[PDB]
Amino acid sequence: APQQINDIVHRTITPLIEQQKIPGMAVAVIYQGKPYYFTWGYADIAKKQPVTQQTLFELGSVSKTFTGVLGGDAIARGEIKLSDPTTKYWPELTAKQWNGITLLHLATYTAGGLPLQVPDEVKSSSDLLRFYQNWQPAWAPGTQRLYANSSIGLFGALAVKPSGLSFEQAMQTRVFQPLKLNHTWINVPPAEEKNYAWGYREGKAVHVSPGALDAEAYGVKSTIEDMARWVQSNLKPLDINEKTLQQGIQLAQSRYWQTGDMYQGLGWEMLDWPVNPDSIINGSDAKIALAARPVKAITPPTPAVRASWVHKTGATGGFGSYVAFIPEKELGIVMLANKNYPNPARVDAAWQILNALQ
Ligand SMILES: *[B]([O])([O])[C]([N]C(=O)[C]C1=[C][C]=[C]S1)C1=[C][C]=[C][C]=[C]1
Ligand SMILES: [K+]
Repeated sequence: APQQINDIVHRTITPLIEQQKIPGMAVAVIYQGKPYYFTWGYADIAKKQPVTQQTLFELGSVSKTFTGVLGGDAIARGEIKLSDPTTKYWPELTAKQWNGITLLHLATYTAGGLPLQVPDEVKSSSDLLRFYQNWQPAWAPGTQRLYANSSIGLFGALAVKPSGLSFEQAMQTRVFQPLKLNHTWINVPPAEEKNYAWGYREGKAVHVSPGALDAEAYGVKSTIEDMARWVQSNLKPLDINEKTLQQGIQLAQSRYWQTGDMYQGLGWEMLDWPVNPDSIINGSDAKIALAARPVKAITPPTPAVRASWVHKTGATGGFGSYVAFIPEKELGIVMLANKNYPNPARVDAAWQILNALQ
């Protein structure tokens, strides 16, 4: 690999791993479009299995970028419109607070304060309808952003209804297969278990547990090679041959709302580049505090801006992931770890590496 990439990655990541006591980590840097891979430590401490380029990590909320793109692909196919009220796809949601809440609001966390998590007690289709019917918004739609699994998760489930496919089947056939993400899974098959890393929380080996809207909000597992390909695909959508998927990727990076320095896409979040890490932390869900932020509508949405820091953080109980890329520099990074460590440390490391290579 080019020595400049080797050096900045190792000099940045080694201290990160030591400081955060991460058991295993994989990193990919996409430079001028080509991927370069790095791995450290262990996928399974007890069984002494090393992290490799084939190790599967839980992406946590980075899964929302796949949900946003799959929804963009459905818009491009003419199956749904973001301006469509939620009730068009779920007539059974008769409670009055749903009047005026559109798919756009679900996809961008602006429905009026849907909760951060779907409760563990929600286990059936009937339980989920009850949950949404009983939810009382704190705000009118389209006024404040409150990051939430229950918002984009519902968007994902509804976006695939016209297709006649399950969410998993739609993701596989419309996003994973065309992009050749052949080791990316919503459900890890038994054949792939040998590469599935364990996550570590308080020193115990753990995997994410089943939950309502898990696939849609935080349930993808992938390797560092497939994630590098996902970044490549989002950096250069015009190279994608499937027309609706190319258009869907473009729609997911459009700018729909602004709050401070951040712009909300579908799954992806963006800031104008150049920008420093402190502003990225304060202008993203990477900050430690859970925040209600008033938003300004971008009417109409701005098409994907090349000079942007486009990114997404993700976590499960035992994993911490981060993806960031800058289209105009053809530069990106993926960091996958089997410990959920502080988001600010992820941003600091990613920025140190990309700033050195831009
Ligand atoms: B995402 O922002 O990473 C999201 N992830 C999950 O809900 C998956 C988890 C299962 C157990 C712990 S995290 C997230 C939303 C809200 C709080 C933390 C992470
Ligand atoms: K589920």
